[PDB]
Amino acid sequence: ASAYQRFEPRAYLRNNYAPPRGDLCNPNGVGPWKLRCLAQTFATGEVSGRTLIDIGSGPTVYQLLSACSHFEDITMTDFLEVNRQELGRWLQEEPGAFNWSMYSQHACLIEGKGECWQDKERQLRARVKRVLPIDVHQPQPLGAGSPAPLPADALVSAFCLEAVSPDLASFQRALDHITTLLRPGGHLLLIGALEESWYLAGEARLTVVPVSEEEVREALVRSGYKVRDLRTYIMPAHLQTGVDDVKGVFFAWAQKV
Amino acid sequence: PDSAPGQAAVASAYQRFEPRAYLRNNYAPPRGDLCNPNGVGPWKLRCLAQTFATGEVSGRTLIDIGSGPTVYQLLSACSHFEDITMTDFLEVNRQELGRWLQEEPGAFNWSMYSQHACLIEGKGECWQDKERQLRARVKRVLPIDVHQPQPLGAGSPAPLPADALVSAFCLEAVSPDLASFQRALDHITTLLRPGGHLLLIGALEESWYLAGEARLTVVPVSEEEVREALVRSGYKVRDLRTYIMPAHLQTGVDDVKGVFFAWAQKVG
Ligand SMILES: Nc1ncnc2c1ncn2[C@@H]1O[C@H](CSCC[C@H](N)C(=O)O)[C@@H](O)[C@H]1O
Ligand SMILES: Nc1ncnc2c1ncn2[C@@H]1O[C@H](CSCC[C@H](N)C(=O)O)[C@@H](O)[C@H]1O
Ligand SMILES: Nc1nc2ccc(F)cc2[nH]1
Ligand SMILES: Nc1nc2ccc(F)cc2[nH]1
Repeated sequence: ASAYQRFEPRAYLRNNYAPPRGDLCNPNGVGPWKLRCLAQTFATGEVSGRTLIDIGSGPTVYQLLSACSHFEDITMTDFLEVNRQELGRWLQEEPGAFNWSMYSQHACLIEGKGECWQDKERQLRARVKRVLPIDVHQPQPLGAGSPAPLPADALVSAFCLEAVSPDLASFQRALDHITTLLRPGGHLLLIGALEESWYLAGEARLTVVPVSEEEVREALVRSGYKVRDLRTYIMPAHLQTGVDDVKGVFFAWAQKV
Repeated sequence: PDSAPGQAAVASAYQRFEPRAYLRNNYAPPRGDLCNPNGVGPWKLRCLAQTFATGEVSGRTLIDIGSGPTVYQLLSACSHFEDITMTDFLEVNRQELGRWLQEEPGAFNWSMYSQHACLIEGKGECWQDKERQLRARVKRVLPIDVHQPQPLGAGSPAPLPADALVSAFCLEAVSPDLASFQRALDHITTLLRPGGHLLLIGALEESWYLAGEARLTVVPVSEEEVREALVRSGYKVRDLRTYIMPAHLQTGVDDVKGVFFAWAQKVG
């Protein structure tokens, strides 16, 4: 946990969202695969509502590109101030913002509605109402009097739980915690690293709990979810770069029941 | 009568043609805004994409007639032709194309066009790949004069006859009158093989446009005049459609009233 106090957003972004992993041209890559799961899921029309919360957003926005057109009130979160600052730089189009435009473009490409990427980013920026601090280790992760409309109609979280959880059991609790934020019948879209034990973010070296696809499913069932979909991306050799030891990436579509 | 005087006026006027001002006037916003699907930019790209998407227009070689300093008109084309010849009257335009081919930063940025083409072609292609293909497939950039009976000169590089021709906003913009327009059409048609296709885009009812200092003269033509010329030159007209310029795209860089797109096949 206290390791997260060294966490460098720019080094994280660079490590995971710039070439090679950030090169979206090849459709067999992890970036396109992620955007596709996201896009395909929302395209079904079954994941809808007014409000949505992104859990442990970090400094990234790609996880909301296909989401923003289905929810008028979007709340983004993160534990670190430095990440919330970095999101704001993109939200307010301030100087030095990270360039997500390749991801926007690809989301537009994938969605196939002939939308221009500027419109997509415009809609996202407009629908994100707030960037709030959060701790999934807390039974009320957002806190007491959070500005966030609760309960949310849906949740999104990518690369968070397994990355803030020393082991399987804490992972499970953290899931139960955020689950309280979700209205019954609501939807959760969860993405994460498979069988990963560490990753770097500049001077920070974060520990990760290695989880498998079945472990992820069981955890979801335990937390009271019906698993609508659960898919795995195996990490090709050329995307194994020495910034971590992730073996695969999972995508889960779960419904609170 | 005499063609030489009019043609000389034209050549003269174009010596003031500034590529940069022209690009700004026509391919930067508002006209270069590709977000509005009702805009002229997306209408053009859509016509070209839909046409190549029939699979009916293909082969080895393609010639773009009067390319100027633009490439958007080849974005959908380049996936169907291994060998592409670009062309223009002005050396300054040919250099402008030079900058883009070398992928120089000084060059004009067509990435919004490349992206929008990838977007409507619906193959999930990324724009960097499309641009890299176009650059690979452009085999030469040649001087051209559509008023000459051999527009490319004699014993020219271009593989002739070409399997298809593209031309956008050239003829009506270098032809002083309908008869000159018709002749220019006849000359370029000699470059197309029989059974080949011409894709033609141009201004409707326009008499002038601006390219910096240069305020140039244009023969205003109508859909029906365009159709008759194509028939006259020995084409079957496969498609001919018209875009009417919205008031807010009428910005005083020209007096264009609409844009036409013609798909025509040379009778053979
Ligand atoms: N106790 C905690 N509660 C919630 N988030 C935490 C947390 N501790 C660390 N985090 C955040 O978890 C994030 C993991 S990295 C994930 C970033 C982004 N979601 C992506 O898909 O790339 C970090 O930004 C980190 O600050
Ligand atoms: N006699 C001639 N023969 C062929 N092209 C000529 C010509 N005289 C001028 N041109 C070219 O006609 C062009 C018209 S502007 C069209 C540029 C481009 N095709 C586009 O779509 O924007 C100029 O580039 C100009 O140099
Ligand atoms: N956190 C995190 N983001 C990623 C993006 C791509 C990838 F292959 C692994 C990743 N881990
Ligand atoms: N030469 C030229 N290019 C154009 C692009 C759009 C338009 F509306 C008019 C144009 N004229």
